[PDB]
Amino acid sequence: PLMVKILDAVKGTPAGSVALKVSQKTADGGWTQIATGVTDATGEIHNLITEQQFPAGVYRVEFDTKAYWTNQGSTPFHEVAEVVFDAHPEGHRHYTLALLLSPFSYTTTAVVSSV
Amino acid sequence: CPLMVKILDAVKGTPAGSVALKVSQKTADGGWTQIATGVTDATGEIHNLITEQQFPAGVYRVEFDTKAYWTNQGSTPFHEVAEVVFDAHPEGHRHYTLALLLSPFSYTTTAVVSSVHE
Amino acid sequence: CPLMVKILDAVKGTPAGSVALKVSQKTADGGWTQIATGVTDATGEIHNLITEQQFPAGVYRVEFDTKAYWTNQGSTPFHEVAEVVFDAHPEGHRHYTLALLLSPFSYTTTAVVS
Amino acid sequence: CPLMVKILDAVKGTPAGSVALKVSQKTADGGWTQIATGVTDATGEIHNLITEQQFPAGVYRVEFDTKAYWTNQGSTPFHEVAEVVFDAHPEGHRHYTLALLLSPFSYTTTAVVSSV
Repeated sequence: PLMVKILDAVKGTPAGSVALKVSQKTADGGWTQIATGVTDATGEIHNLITEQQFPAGVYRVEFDTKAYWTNQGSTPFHEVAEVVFDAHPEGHRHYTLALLLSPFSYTTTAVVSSV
Repeated sequence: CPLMVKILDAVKGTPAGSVALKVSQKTADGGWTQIATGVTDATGEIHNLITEQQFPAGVYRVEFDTKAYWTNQGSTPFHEVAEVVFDAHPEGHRHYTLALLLSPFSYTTTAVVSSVHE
Repeated sequence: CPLMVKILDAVKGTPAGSVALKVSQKTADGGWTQIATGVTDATGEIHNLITEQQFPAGVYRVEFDTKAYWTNQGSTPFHEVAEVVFDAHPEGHRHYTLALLLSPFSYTTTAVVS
Repeated sequence: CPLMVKILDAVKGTPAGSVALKVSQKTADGGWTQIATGVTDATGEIHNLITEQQFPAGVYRVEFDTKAYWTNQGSTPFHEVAEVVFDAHPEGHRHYTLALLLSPFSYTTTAVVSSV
């Protein structure tokens, strides 16, 4: 239900080996970690979480973009890239977090399916 | 397919369906010749736009009718068209995906030339 | 003005006015301390957000309340908030401009460091 | 000034200096006529590109030589050129700023319309 697609805007290829963590907002406004992972060579993470593990609520996906740029030989601006959103996964609704990376800029977009 | 597109609507958070586009190749005299037309499906893609034979190295222009798209959505668009002009290097089984992120007053054109990082 | 913002609305093609934001600084023990808050003017900027005195080297977080912006515009947005997190080296009259381009289901954050 | 540009380099985190551009206006037969050329300064801008008299309503094309820009940076660009094509409506003292965010394999073109 949650997918990601990370692209490297310098190389024109997906951003491989990007570390990320998924957190779910708690009642008191805190966070609980539900999953971690690293993108494969296609800039994706398969079976990141499951349907039951992804109920309605506010989620935060943290992408370790600083490490990605360091490993590519660039010095980036951002310490991390965070994507924070309300999820309503009732039925079919799947979420794709697309992320386009440059050393001093990123674009975060979402593709949300209907039912 | 050597040339794919992926168009997204940043207002709705869905792929941009029914976006018309045309692909042209720059000729020897400096002009443009149209080699394909198409319209995106509901996934924001166009399958089998052109074949390998139709896509030798050269300069290509892909023109997307974004103005009509936004007009149909009931919005007010800025651009008359979105144009993506590039020198194609298909050698070494290199395939192109033209990603386009649309907002009425903005678009982002990105190219993906490998399915994997390196 | 060593920390500036420029917020644009990609739907309307105008700066995004009245966007609430807050600036925090990372502290010794890893938490965050809020050092300023503001609301963008009609030009999508906030003048005199912080002073050089308030902006020593360190990690900073600028949180933009984009959800409220879209709700007010009549749009149903994706993000709860837009967060920009970065290490700052202002120690030298070094200017930071955080440019933010907003759409209901997308934003672009870029930095111009002078 | 009715037509301004602002170009940023998303790799370096600075404005993109020395970017060559050409402004053309669409003619009645669907052709183009060149009305101005220029190169961005260190702030990624071009002052006094055209006058209000030279900018009536109509379709304009601004062509940015991004390929040369990236080639000169020692990078490998995707795009052969960046073109921004739009119908200008400057009536009621509306001015345009063409913002352009450049990366070797991606760019973002946005417009800011202001009553200045």
